[PDB]
Amino acid sequence: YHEQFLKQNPLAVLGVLRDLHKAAIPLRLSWNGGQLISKLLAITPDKLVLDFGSQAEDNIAVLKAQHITITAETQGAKVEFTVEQLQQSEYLQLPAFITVPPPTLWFVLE
Repeated sequence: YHEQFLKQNPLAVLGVLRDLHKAAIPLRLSWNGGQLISKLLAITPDKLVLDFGSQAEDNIAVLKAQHITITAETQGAKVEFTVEQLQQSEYLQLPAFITVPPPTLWFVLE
């Protein structure tokens, strides 16, 4: 993507994630081997909580992947960032992924 759409400092990155959480649009988690549909359930300055996919084998694959690309788009605007690790946690009595904010984020307003 054009470098125009790059968010680099942690305040700007978190600001986009806050908007993404409130918009509550679907996310796509992609790794070397597959993809699944998720959602940003919760956000703090230190953590992201992501919904499990519907297929258990996808969630297991995503828990051992070493890089995960997260995408979300609506009305011509796309969010894209990569995290290095997801772990399994709990949220509202269901399993969930936990990760941490990326150091950079793409907010592509093409």
